[PDB]
Amino acid sequence: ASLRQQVEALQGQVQHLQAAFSQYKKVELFPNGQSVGEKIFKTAGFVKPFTEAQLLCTQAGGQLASPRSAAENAALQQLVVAKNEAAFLSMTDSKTEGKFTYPTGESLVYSNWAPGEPNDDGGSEDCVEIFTNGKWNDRACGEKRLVVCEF
Amino acid sequence: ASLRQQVEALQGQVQHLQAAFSQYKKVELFPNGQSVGEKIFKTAGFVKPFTEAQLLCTQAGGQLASPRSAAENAALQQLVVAKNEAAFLSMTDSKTEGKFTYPTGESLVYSNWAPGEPNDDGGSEDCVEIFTNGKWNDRACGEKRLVVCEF
Amino acid sequence: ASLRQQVEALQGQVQHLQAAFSQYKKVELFPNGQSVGEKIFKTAGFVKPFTEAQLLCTQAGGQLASPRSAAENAALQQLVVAKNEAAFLSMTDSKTEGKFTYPTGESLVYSNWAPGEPNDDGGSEDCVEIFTNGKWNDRACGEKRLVVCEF
Ligand SMILES: CC(=O)N[C@H]1[C@@H](O)[C@H](O)[C@@H](CO)O[C@@H]1O
Ligand SMILES: CC(=O)N[C@H]1[C@@H](O)[C@H](O)[C@@H](CO)O[C@@H]1O
Ligand SMILES: CC(=O)N[C@H]1[C@@H](O)[C@H](O)[C@@H](CO)O[C@@H]1O
Ligand SMILES: [Ca+2]
Ligand SMILES: [Ca+2]
Ligand SMILES: [Ca+2]
Ligand SMILES: [Ca+2]
Ligand SMILES: [Ca+2]
Ligand SMILES: [Ca+2]
Ligand SMILES: [Ca+2]
Ligand SMILES: [Ca+2]
Ligand SMILES: [Ca+2]
Repeated sequence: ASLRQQVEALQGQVQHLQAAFSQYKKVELFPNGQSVGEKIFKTAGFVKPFTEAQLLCTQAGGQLASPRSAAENAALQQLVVAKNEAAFLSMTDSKTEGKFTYPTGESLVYSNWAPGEPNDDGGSEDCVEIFTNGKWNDRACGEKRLVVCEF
Repeated sequence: ASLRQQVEALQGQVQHLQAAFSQYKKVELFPNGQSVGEKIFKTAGFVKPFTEAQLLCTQAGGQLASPRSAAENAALQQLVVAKNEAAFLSMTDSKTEGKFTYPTGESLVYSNWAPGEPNDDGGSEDCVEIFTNGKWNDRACGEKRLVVCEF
Repeated sequence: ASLRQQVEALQGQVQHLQAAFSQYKKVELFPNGQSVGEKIFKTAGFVKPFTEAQLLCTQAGGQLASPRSAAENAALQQLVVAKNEAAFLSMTDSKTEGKFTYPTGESLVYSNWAPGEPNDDGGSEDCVEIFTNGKWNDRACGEKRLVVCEF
C-alpha cells in the first residue's frame, strides 16, 4: 500500500526523466551532431591533420567517423555540408598500400569512392576525406580536414 | 518484502541518474543555451536568412525561438547579448500583413516591440528580430540573423 | 503482485536510460569538456577578463575552474592545451594580498605555482592563470583569459 505509493512516485520520476532526456538529446545534437541507428557523429567544428584528429577522437572516448553504410554516410555528409568543410574518415591504407582498413585492422565493409579513387596521387595518399557530395577521396594524412568523431 | 528492497535499489539508481543528468544538463547549456521553465533555447552560434534558420531548427526537432512571456524573452535576450548578434524569432506576418503568427498559425500571446514597430519598412518586413536590448523589430526575411532554436 | 510487473518494467526503462545517457556523456564533452572524478570542466572557447568570466560561470550554475588536486589540474590542463590559451582560475588574493582563496573564502588546498610565483608583479596581480604546461601564475584580473567553468 505504501510500496504501491512509492512505485507510483518512482514511475513518475522515470517518466519525467524519459521526457527530459529526449529533450536534452535534441539540444545536444544541435547543431554539431547527427544520430543514425545506434551511432552518433559529432564535429569539433575545426580542422586538424589526421594524426591530431585521430587522437582527439580517441581521447574523447570515440573514434574518427567510420561510415559503414549508405545511411551512415548520408548522416555524416550532413555535418560536412553544414560546415562546408571536407572531413577525415578513420580509415587508412598506411599498413598495406591499396587496402583500406578501419583502426582495428578490419577491411572495409562499405565504400563511397569518387570516380577513379582511391588513386594514391603522388604515391602518398593514405587517408580518406569525405566531400560535401558524400563521395570519398584518398588524400595525404598531413592535410587539415574537419574533425568529426563517432560515439 | 524483497520487492520493497528492489524498489529501494531502483530508486537509488534513479536518484543517481537524476543527479548525473542535472549536472550534464548544466554543462550542456554553457555557454550557448538557456533554460526557462520547460523550454530550452540553444544558439547555433552563426547567422542565416530566415528560411535557412527555420529549416535548421525544424530538422533538429525544434522550432525557431518563440518567446511567449517576459520571462522567456529575457532568457532569449541573454543569448543574444552573449553573442552580441540580433536573432530571428519564429513568427511572421507572411499570410496576412500586420498579423504576426507562430508557425502553427496561432496569433501572438506576447510581444515586445520596440517603439515604432512593427512598421513593415519598405513594404516588406515579414520576419521578426530580437535585439540585444530584448526589444523586437520586424525585418526582411532575407536578412541574416543569429540562429536560435527552442526545444 | 502486479506491482512486481511494474518494478520489472521500470528496471527495463532505467537500463535503457542509463545506456543511452552513457553514450551522450561522451558526445557532450567532445571537444570542450573534461570529466575528472565527479567534476566537469567545460570551456566557453573564448577569452574574457576575470569579472566577466566569473559572472558567466556563476550565472550558468557553476563557478570558474578551481582545481583542488593534481589530477583536477591535469584535466584542466588538457582543455588549456587543446584551446592553446591560458585560462583563469577562480581564486584571488583580492581580499588580503598574498592570501589566495576560493570564491567561498576558503584557503587553497592545492597549488601549482610556477617558480617565483605568485609575485604580485607591478603590485597588482590578484587573479590566477594556468598555462599550457599546467603551472600557475598570478596575473592582473583585467587581462583576458580562456573561460573555463566547473560543474
Ligand atoms: C590525379 C588526380 O585526379 N588527383 C585528384 C585526387 O585524387 C587527389 O587526391 C588530389 C590531391 O590534391 O588532387 C585531385 O583532385
Ligand atoms: C522607419 C524606421 O525607423 N525603420 C527602422 C526599422 O523599423 C526597420 O526594420 C529598418 C529596416 O532596415 O530600418 C530601421 O532601422
Ligand atoms: C617579474 C616577472 O617574472 N613577471 C612574470 C609574471 O610573474 C607576471 O605575472 C607577468 C605579467 O605580464 O610578466 C611575467 O611573465
Ligand atoms: Ca602508402
Ligand atoms: Ca595509399
Ligand atoms: Ca586521391
Ligand atoms: Ca508582407
Ligand atoms: Ca509585414
Ligand atoms: Ca521594422
Ligand atoms: Ca592586491
Ligand atoms: Ca596579489
Ligand atoms: Ca605573476
